[PDB]
Amino acid sequence: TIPHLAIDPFSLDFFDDPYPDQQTLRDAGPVVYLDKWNVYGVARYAEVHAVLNDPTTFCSSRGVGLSDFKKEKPWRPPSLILEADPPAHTRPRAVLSKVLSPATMKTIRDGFAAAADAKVDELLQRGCIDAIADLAEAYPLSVFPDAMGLKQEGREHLLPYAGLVFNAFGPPNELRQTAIERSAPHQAYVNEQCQRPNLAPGGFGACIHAFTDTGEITPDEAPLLVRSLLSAGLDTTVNGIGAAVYCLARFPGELQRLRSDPTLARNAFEEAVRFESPVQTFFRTTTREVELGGAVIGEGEKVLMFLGSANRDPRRWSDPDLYDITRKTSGHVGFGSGVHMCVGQLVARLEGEVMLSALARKVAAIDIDGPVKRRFNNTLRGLESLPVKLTPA
Ligand code: HEM
Ligand SMILES: O=C(O)c1ccc(Oc2ccccc2)cc1
Ligand SMILES: [Cl-]
Repeated sequence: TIPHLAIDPFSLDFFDDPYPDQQTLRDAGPVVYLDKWNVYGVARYAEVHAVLNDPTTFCSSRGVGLSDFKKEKPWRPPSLILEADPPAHTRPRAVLSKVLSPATMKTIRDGFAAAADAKVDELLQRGCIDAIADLAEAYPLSVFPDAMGLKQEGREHLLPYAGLVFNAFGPPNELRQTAIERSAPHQAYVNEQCQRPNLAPGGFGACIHAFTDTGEITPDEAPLLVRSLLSAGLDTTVNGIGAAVYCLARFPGELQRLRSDPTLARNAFEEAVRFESPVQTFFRTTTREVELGGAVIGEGEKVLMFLGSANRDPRRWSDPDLYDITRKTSGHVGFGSGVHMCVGQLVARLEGEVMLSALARKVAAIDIDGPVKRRFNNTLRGLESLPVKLTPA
């Protein structure tokens, strides 16, 4: 009843060009079985959205990676929000929701926007830059660690730790084993900065500890929630911003439209998240026998969702393979959907908007002038290097 495919969604050939195999997965049926890893797969928008919005049947407490927390030990203490189900998820979710709230965005926007304009002005003085190292990575590093209230010492551990986290959502392949092997120094740094004394006042981390008074979280829960922001809020935005610049470099017509109306900056970034969703796949675990698209899935089974595929499903999107900054992107799953939908999505959109805004107002052309190198990760999609020439407006 369920088609069995040998496609390995965690192979380098899949990372290099996943779109053909993703059509193969979508067109094989609403639910496939991946013999490579003994997990169910759903690649269409309909089933991806259904799974995300049924948290009771497709839980997150048994891990959102391949590993089933009920069968193996998590490589680190489980996240109190990402790897938890309602009701345990509810109160930690509400705290991070308030820490990263609309009101909070107003306190940091000016500094985030100024930092983005300064970076673009700096990059235009150099002309030929690497849109990843010098922009996609440089800008988020200049605003997010400071917004967290982190000290200057040891920030080099942040990106290695984030890449570890997302590699660990994948199967026990080379990418995962190597990341966990080299991980000890990054865990020590991250865990230490999660302690209240090490977080500068007024920052995201200090605000998390400040919510230990309300009865929503206890003091011993705050460090892990700071750990959540250091795990989820840097590497994702880096790939998101890189994807946006990548799209603008490949679709010059859309850059010209963005220039003519910089107020499209926010939707241009949202479209980039749909087009090259930074998080390509993650898992749920069934808590019971469930019928999904005509297929019966047993209890305790891992279900792999193809978020990027769902964002290019022609059953849902018109011209899904076109980057369109005026597209109505509402409904894309680049940030997830349901109770776990990225609680830091307002920070991500703020960084992306103000950066694309700076580009829209200051840059006339973005031309690739060097070898493009991809960055391989079990669950993240992004570039290693994007050599571009920036022409001032
Ligand atoms: C382009 C940027 C980003 C993308 C594409 C992204 C993607 C996602 C996705 C798809 C989920 C859902 C995971 C699931 O349902 O299992 C998620 C959850 C989450 N994200 Fe993001 N994210 C981004 C930026 C950020 C930022 C900036 C932060 C913090 C500052 C953050 C923190 C979190 C947290 C804490 C969760 C867990 C929410 C929960 O489990 O209730 N993310 N993210
Ligand atoms: O440590 C945490 O709580 C945490 C939360 C969210 C993260 O981003 C993801 C993870 C899986 C799938 C999509 C986004 C990563 C870590
Ligand atoms: Cl850790």
